[PDB]
Amino acid sequence: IHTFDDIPMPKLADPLLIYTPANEIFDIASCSAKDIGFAIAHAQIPPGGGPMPHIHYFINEWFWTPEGGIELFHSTKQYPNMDELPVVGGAGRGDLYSIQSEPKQLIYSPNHYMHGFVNPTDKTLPIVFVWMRNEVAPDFPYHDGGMREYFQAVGPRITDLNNLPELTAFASEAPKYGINQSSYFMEYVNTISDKLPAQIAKLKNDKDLERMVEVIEAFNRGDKSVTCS
Amino acid sequence: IHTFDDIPMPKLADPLLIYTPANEIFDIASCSAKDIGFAIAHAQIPPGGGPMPHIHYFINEWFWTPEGGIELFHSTKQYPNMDELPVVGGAGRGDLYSIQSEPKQLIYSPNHYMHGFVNPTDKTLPIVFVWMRNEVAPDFPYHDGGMREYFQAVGPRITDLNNLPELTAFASEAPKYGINQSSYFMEYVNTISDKLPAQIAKLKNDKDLERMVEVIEAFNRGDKSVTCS
Ligand SMILES: [Cu+2]
Ligand SMILES: [Cu+2]
Ligand code: NA
Ligand code: NA
Repeated sequence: IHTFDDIPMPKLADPLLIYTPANEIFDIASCSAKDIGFAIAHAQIPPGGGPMPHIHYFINEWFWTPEGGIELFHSTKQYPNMDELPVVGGAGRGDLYSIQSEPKQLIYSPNHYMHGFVNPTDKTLPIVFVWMRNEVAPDFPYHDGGMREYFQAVGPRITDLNNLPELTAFASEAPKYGINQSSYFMEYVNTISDKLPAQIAKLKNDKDLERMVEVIEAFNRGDKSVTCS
Repeated sequence: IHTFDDIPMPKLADPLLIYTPANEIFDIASCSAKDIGFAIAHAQIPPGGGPMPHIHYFINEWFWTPEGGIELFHSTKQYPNMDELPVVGGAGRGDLYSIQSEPKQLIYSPNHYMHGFVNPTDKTLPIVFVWMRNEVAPDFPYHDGGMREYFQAVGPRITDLNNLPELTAFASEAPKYGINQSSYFMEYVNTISDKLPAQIAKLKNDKDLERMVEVIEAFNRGDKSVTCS
């Protein structure tokens, strides 16, 4: 299995912490360098937490599970046409394959794959996910993938992690960000199989991740040629 | 496939209509006759609605889908030991098989099977489910399976279907009723397969259903030897 040693978090003067109705905590940063734009969430995922199946059109994504435990779901089919939803009423629901993550495992998921994750354990677990802006849709406004704007719609800001705020979108807002997001687990899903296709297993893009880590570390060193916010 | 012509609803002077956070509407009645105790819900299930996977210990259940459409999930494994939850932390999650229901299809699910259902379509659909009290646990207080008491905990009463009430348990209350109820879809689930095992397909108990329909119809005729409430 593929592992990665560390994905650091950009340290912002005022972090963006988002709390969701699923009681997840997202610590989010957006960064840019001359050649690259991305966003990163360092997340705490309670039992049952995690995103329902969804498909990205404007970013490629990495998931990194420092303690394993998190179960990810991933298709072998790609869904290159955002206008064709994988639902009963239209194109058809898809088949997903589960991944039981291991400590420091790195899961790369390119655009157009259907994926999600859940914490199926009885204890809260960490996960990091990284969105790198791809080459699609020059008119899309968010050069980092829009992670900060997207998540601001799905729950309140945490001004105190010691005193969490009350709760009141995850699905309905999504297409504005080039995401087809399901609102219930079985909306886009025909089957779930625990037999992992080798082709999913092999997906990797360490090169771009290493570049984003360089940017993050440069930012944290005070380097003014990159920015995170 | 197995069908049934009609399962009538007992007409109560004051119906118990329950509204849930999933926006489902349950019209519930409890009945008894000398030989039998049961409860019945005539339900309206919006898109994405339906119960997450669960297992019963004190009732046997029937599902009847007048218009089809509803997708049901069902195990081949039975889970006879209520103390052993089918979770990551303990016994292990289970395999479920999907059923794409047809108009008037009758699905019989004995105690100890894991099951659930969802509306995967874009339109609200009807479903009827019937709980018949089994022979287990003489000290269990609810001679009809406790459907009315159980559902009263999961959402408010509808005093006007034209003006639905605001919303605020489905999982946490369940064991009091001999139900192990999952709070998220993948909590008890390892796989979902769309290849239906013949053994599930063959489950039936028309005899007991016919008896409950007799009771319901007798009640609706004014017959005082049976009661519904
Ligand atoms: Cu994603
Ligand atoms: Cu049930
Ligand atoms: Na690409
Ligand atoms: Na039995």
